[PDB]
Amino acid sequence: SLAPEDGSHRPAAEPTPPGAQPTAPGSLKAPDTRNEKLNSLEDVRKGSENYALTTNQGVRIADDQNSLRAGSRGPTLLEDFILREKITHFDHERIPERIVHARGSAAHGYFQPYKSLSDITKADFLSDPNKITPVFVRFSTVQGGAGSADTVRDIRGFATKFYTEEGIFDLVGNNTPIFFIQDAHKFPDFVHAVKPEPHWAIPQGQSAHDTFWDYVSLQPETLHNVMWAMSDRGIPRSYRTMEGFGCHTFRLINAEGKATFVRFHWKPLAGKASLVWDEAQKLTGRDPDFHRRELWEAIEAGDFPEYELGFQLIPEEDEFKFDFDLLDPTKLIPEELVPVQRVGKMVLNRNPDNFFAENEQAAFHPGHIVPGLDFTNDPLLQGRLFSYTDTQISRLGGPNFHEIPINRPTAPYHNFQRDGMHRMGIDTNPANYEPNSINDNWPRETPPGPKRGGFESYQERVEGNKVRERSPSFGEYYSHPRLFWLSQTPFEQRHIVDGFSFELSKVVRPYIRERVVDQLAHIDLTLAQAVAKNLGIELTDDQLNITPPPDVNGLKKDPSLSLYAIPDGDVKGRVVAILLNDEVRSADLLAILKALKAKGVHAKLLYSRMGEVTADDGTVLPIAATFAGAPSLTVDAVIVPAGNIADIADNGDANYYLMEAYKHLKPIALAGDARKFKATIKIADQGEEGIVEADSADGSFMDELLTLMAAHRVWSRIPKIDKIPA
Amino acid sequence: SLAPEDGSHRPAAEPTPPGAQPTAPGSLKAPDTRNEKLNSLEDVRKGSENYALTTNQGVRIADDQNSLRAGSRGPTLLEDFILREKITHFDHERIPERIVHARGSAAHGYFQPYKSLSDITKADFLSDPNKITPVFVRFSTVQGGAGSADTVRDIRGFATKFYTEEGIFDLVGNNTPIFFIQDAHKFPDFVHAVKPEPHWAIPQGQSAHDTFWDYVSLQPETLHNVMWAMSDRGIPRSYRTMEGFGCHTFRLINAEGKATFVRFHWKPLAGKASLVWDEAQKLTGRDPDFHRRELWEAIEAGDFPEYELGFQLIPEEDEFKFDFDLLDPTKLIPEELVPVQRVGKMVLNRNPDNFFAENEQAAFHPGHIVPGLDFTNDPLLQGRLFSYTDTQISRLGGPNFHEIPINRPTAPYHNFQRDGMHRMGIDTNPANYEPNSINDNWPRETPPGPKRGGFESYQERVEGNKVRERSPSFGEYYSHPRLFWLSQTPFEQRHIVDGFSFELSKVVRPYIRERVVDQLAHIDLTLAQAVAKNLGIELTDDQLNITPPPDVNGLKKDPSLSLYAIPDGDVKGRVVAILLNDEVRSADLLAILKALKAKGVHAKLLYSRMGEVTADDGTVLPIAATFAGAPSLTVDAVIVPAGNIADIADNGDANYYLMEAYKHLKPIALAGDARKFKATIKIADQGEEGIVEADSADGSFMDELLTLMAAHRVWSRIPKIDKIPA
Ligand code: HDE
Ligand code: HDD
Ligand SMILES: [S]
Ligand SMILES: [S]
Repeated sequence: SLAPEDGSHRPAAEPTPPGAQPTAPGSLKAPDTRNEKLNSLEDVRKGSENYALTTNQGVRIADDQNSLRAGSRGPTLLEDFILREKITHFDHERIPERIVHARGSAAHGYFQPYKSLSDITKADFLSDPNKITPVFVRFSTVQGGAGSADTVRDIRGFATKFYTEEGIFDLVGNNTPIFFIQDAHKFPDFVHAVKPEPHWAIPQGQSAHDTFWDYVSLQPETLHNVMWAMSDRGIPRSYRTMEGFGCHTFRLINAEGKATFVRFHWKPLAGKASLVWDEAQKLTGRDPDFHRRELWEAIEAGDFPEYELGFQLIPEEDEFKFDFDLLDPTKLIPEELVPVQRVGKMVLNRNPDNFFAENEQAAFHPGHIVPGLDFTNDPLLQGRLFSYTDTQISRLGGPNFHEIPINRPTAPYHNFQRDGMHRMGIDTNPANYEPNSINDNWPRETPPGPKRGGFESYQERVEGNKVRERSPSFGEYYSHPRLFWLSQTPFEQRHIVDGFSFELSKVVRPYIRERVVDQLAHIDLTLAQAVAKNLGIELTDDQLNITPPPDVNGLKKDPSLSLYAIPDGDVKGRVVAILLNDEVRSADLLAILKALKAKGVHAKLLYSRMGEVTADDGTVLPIAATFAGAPSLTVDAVIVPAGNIADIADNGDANYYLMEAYKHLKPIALAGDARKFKATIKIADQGEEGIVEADSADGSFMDELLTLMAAHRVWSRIPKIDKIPA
Repeated sequence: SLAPEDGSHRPAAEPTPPGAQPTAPGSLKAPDTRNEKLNSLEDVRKGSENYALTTNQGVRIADDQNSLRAGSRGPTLLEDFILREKITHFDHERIPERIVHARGSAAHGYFQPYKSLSDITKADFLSDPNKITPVFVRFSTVQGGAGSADTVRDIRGFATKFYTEEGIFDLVGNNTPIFFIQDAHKFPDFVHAVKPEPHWAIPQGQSAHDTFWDYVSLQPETLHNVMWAMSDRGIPRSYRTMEGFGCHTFRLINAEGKATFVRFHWKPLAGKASLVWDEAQKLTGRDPDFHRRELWEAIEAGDFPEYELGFQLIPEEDEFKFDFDLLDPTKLIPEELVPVQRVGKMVLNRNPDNFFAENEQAAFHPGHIVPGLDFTNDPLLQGRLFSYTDTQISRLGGPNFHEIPINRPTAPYHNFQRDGMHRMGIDTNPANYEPNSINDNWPRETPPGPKRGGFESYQERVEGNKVRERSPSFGEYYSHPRLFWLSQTPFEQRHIVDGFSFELSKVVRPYIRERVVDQLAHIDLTLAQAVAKNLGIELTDDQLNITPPPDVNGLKKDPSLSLYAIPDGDVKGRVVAILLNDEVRSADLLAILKALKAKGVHAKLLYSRMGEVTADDGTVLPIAATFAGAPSLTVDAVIVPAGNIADIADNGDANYYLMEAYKHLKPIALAGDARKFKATIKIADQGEEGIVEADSADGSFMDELLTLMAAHRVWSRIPKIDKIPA
């Protein structure tokens, strides 16, 4: 017995806030959280307590600390099969990572529609508000490896596996509504351009390098999704606080056979929120697992990630009524033109047990649709349909990847396919072909119908010659970039300018920088000039006179394109650093902690060492982490209570904590003599917006602080930080 | 879509300083640099200029921008074989990464011995000072994935493939002289404990988590290599500035059959140098590719990484003469007891062409020895011999991995092995077995002998029973940790204390921290007290009374264990940041660059935007990067020349740049009015050791700066950095 006698090795099986307990496998942390999929995995879950240590063949091991050798200092013997089985399994642990979205964090949960959508789709999962569909969702970056950092600037993946009663449906989306390229044939060119360059395999998790911006400069179709990636969209605060999109027009098909064009949306019920660049980049160093960690701990805390599924619906007759092509995945559909209809709610409420088995091996693919859904001729979507089945053959070792437990349907599956590597199912059918008489032709085809029918494609009219040709309707590249630009707040525009500037600064060949600046001048002159000024480049008279592209169907902005123009803040699940001193005013801390708790805001108590400190009244205060151990990057706001401030007034890390939080536009609250830190961050005596200060933490001090957190960051501070040495 | 007329897309094929040109594949950068191995790869190097784009089948492609579809807005057709090949190759690009050392950076070079070693070994590559052996070296971290960051705290790998005339020899070593564990059977337990924890796959690139410290607290044999990891050895400045070691006792065998025990060493000719932790950690976010990049740019610049191979030699009769067991890989052999004998020099002078094909697919394995070398019964080495061949079967796809070009011997290979996946060699031999008469028994066995003989194992006597039992002589765990601790300088010791304190503070279960502090009390009470204090732990009376372990054969310390105790600085290849203003004093910059050039020290010119600035005399100065884009983390020292200092005096980034450099102990030099920045880092008028200052940058000023750089960091400044908020 190596566990501590007090049982402190084992986390409580109850919701607990981030940092309060060690983290654990989902089925141990929350054994009573269940759904049909999670229950169906029971046949393969393997425990441990009270069991003997064995080989994989079931043979009990006596000494798992030594190899068999001739003499205790002699050579290891080949007959040591215990050693070789153990080292063999280790030697073969790794499987190929995903070609893109290799870095990803996943969780189990459930989806339910608000009402039956039978008038527009026969999809069973959307037929009944009392129908609950288990889901497994993986969120991801795009460029970096499985061991790359979370808070890079990149697009994010948002993939949802719906285990429906009529088959698996995978909605394989991203956190922006468009993609960089129009035709799947170019996907290896684009991906190779953004990925580490092939001579030296640099840079990881970054588009800030020559080949990416070379490609963009030569391929103006890319500029729309580039605008999104250069915006704070590219650096989300949390997977809980980004939007999701299904990227293409698909179709819904109802029982009567009518097709409706649809684009899919996920609205984050925790609101939209992003980091700022210096913070996100520094955070890849201080905690490269910050989003994986945050997702896991939100679920352990009961702050379940929730998202509302929404559809933009376009009648077949209106296919051609927009300035842009509905099939062009570089174009978005503005919500001012086509609103998002709410459809239902997804809640992610349990972590996996084993990350490799459930996360790394999960396979999502947008061809996995069900009756009630269908594709369109979007030529990026079209090529995706080939890729996501093909790539599993090496990634997951063969064509039986649907038998890997996470991937299995909960719906019945029966057919005449046989064999392949790793075959698990033992087929008893006398027949392995159809038509057959020897098993009365079972399993049998099923006519399409209103429910439980076989899949039949919508009979879309095709007409044209066999051509490798881009549609002329796809040949417009600047108006959507411009619509996005004009829809952002002035601070968001500034962050976009700074994103392009920083990235182009890492492009070693200056002519590539110049060429990208020329493209910017085709989108918006102000944008182009500000990026130019940062790069020491002067626009030509010609560039200064490029006429801007047309409005999009008469729109000069659409505020739904902004993260922040329409407030949607939610403080629950956010976190506040509390900077302790060795004699804290206990009445301040009582008022602070209870106000945070009442709003579901977490706290972490920090100090200059671990262990404990004692408050003015003798309360013992446990310390979560040191100032350097848990940097302001990791929190949403900072509170300093009154007390013996002289203890930390000259601590460089304490001061730097405030300067860093200040620079990144985070709310900061100072009570009593903690106001002496005003000098550190240069705050006027009479105060400033975004700094909460009072004689004590009572009265309106916590409300004012929470009000600031609800608006996420203090954008008004931007001109003040410019000159801060931090 | 083409190259600029001015040819600026293409790097000069001549040595150039870091940042002066885009980096490039080795064979294009340095086409005249050759060795026998580099030439033998010419069969598979593929160019590109003037060639038509084709499928893999050699069919020319007319339109690589589009999928074949029925109409230009129609569905993609299954007959588009050009799309499917392209997409299929892309879908299957990734192979499994290495179970450990997945993150690594490699280059080509050559080795030659200083003198014939035929008195001690018949190994052909050590037989003649004029026989040059091509090498391919890969440097690595251990825990993180192939997309994890370089400047983590971790052991580093240092693996060298020697392409000798008598076969491949791989010396597969690390940058510390021991390992954490004694028996290979435990390798998967230790590696699982240090790797990201299985439920949530956190943390990447870090031992700072509960399972690693749990295993260490329970397995005191690990404490020696833990001490090394917690010291600054865990965070090297560069692969060029760390030591390498072979980890085990091997044997040299001479022509007469005499066995000598040997331990291998690599001495960095650029000297020993490491980062400090705050710098290392922050640099994983600012440039997760820093070591990869620095290695590549050093080779492009002509600062070729050079290492001296060295042997510790122990005669056979001396096997039992120390107070530790020679075969125990948790024990080092102190150089005070057994000196390193210099054996020869290795020079890395060319980068690869394609990182995947040459670096990622390279296979190194310490069982790849040649006649003149042999093994010992080290029980860690014994089990490694199984693993490095086994793991290739999944990683490199089968038993023909030696036919992957980078892995091929330059020596002849012929044998009776046939088939396997992706078999390249087409054997014409009528026989595939021996003995055979049908091919007169060729290829034939070769008796052993002085040179060009067949491999025969040294006939070591084996006497003992078949046991799984650790040798009693291995059961001592504290004396080597202690010898290491006592050999460090006071600042090195502080950094070790801080490493343990930082790491344990991230262990969530407090009993684990306590158990580790109890282990530390068995090594040294001062160390144990200093860590305890940071964790808020008080040692018990019993802990205070633990008898320190014995000296190691009479040694109180061995200065060769310290990175810094004996000066060995080499500034060539180091880099300085020069912070520009909009009217640089050209006379200062002239003297600065001239002095740096004389010692082979590089410069990067930084400013608040990109583009150019013009000096006082009209000289146009291109800007390498902004203050934010290339932070003081990435350089060895900072110089601020005179001129229009008002331009940058109030720039927050310029000020921070000096605060960060100062905090990280780097030399700083300030000329003329740049002395105004003294106020940001609180230097008194009198000056301070480590800050160079004068009216202008002259002979004296640059000599002083260069002397400081030869000492790497300004350790005396440590007392003054607590206070700086940076
Ligand atoms: C709409 C959201 C989106 C878009 C437009 C694309 N990806 Fe994705 N992708 C693969 C291929 C592929 C192609 C051929 C295209 C356009 C032609 C896209 N992508 C764009 C893949 C290589 O087959 C992929 C890698 C492993 C795998 O199973 O499939 C793949 C991954 C991927 C994910 C991750 C799913 C997961 O396992 O977590 C996501 C969210 C996307 N793509 C979205 C996506
Ligand atoms: C019995 C298991 C085992 C043990 C005990 C060790 N190794 Fe190992 N090592 C492996 C099993 C392994 C491996 C699993 O076989 C790897 C990764 C896959 C590879 O080809 O080999 C590897 C890779 C690997 C590499 C990377 C080579 C490259 O660049 O490709 C290095 C430098 C080392 N090891 C160094 C060491 C040192 C200094 C050890 C202490 C003596 C050591 N290994 C013990
Ligand atoms: S998309
Ligand atoms: S080792």
